[PDB]
Amino acid sequence: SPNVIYILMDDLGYGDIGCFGQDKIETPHIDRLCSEGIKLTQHYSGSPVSAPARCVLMTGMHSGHAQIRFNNELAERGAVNNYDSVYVHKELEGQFPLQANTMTIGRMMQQAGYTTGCFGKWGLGYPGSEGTPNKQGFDRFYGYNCQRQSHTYYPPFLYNDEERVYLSNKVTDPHRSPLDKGADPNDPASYAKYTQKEYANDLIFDELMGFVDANKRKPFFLMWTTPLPHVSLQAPERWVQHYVKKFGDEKPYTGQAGYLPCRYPHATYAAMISYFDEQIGQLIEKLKAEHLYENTLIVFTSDNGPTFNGGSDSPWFNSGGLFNSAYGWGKCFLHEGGIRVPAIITWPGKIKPGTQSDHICAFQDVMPTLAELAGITCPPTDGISFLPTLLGKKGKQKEHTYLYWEYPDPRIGNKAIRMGKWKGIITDIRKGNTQMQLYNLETDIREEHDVAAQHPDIVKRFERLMKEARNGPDF
Ligand SMILES: CC(=O)N[C@@H]1[C@@H](O)[C@@H](O)[C@@H](CO)O[C@@H]1O
Ligand SMILES: [Ca+2]
Repeated sequence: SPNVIYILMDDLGYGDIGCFGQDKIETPHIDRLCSEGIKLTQHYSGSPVSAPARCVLMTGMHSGHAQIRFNNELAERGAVNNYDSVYVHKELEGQFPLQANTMTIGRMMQQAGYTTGCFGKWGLGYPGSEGTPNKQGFDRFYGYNCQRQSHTYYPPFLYNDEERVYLSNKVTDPHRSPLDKGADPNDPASYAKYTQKEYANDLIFDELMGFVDANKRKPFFLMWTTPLPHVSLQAPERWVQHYVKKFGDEKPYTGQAGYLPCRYPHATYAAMISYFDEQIGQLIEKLKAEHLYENTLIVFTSDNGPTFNGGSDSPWFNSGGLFNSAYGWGKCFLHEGGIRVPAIITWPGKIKPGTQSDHICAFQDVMPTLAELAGITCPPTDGISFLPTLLGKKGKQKEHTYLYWEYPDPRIGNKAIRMGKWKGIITDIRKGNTQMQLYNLETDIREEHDVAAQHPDIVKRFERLMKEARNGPDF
């Protein structure tokens, strides 16, 4: 049973990496990883936003059964949105917690004899809660507890396990840091103040690499939950200038769609992904140098589709790849662009290199996949192992009858079914819509031609399957 490294990026689109059709952003180390293993083309998140996606991944329950189904900031605690206040009061930090003793893939691997580590972002329980990573199957955590904290890459503190470590960075509000009055938005010097001393991603990486170095002679399960490339747009000047040379001059971002101003939004978004790409390259080098490469399975994927704010330009990068990526088509929505994420798995000598599988699978499936892989009986799950697909034993690959998603956000409210080529969506539920849109993904991959009235049989079946699939209060 091998080492497992699960690399989860944050708001990385289906088409944001070279091996899924990206033409502008250079991802050589990720493309190399794809060439050395299997490419999954119909792999789905638990959810089109961060916390619930991660909840489905950690717990092997789909969004219709999961504890966390939306980003819940527990605003009743007080000034949770005030960055001065969160710095003073950790009680105000972070998100709705996982319940005590929740079986997670961390906990499951721990009981199998793995040393478990999570490096990057949590988002699944506030500090002091029973939902903290160390109380949810991780021997080791470093990085952001809080999805709001990661809105800046120069935060005043991070977490080493249960403890804050204070950095040399000053406290900032990345939503209330506009340019100085009368500062030229075309002058790069106007953006100098957004760069401080300690880039969180440098520190997260050094801690991940130290964990690998420390457990290099033991079975380890390591989750690299990088906040990249989630806004704000901040990257080392090295990588920004590389893409300023390639793309040329561009319109600056002044903060109109939230998060920090950025002189070069295109160059910086590309810089963020290629910088992380370079870190994966350094990790592969270390695994090879320590003779771990053959005995380590690596997953690379994203928690949801690409975003529409913070100076992102998903359409310009075609971050959806096959899918539309404008507001309504990506992040926050149950369109394919929102819930379908690029996936690579390598395990040198076991997974045939440069192969592809269109097998319909999702984040719930990771729990049973890892259970089969590590040779321990699978806990209760909505998932189905896709290990047979990874090892090219397609004969013994069980199939989901259908997949269900719900995103009960306060404003819009979404449900979706996929059953074969058929994709049903109900959106605007909070406005009292119950009318389903129906797309044939074989003939309409971009979901541009609603044909619900031409298949009332399929709509009725999907309405029934939506009732059967879900737990808890309806919306
Ligand atoms: C669309 C957008 O900006 N989404 C983010 C989301 O990704 C997460 O960071 C959240 C805090 O939990 O804050 C925002 O809602
Ligand atoms: Ca995300």
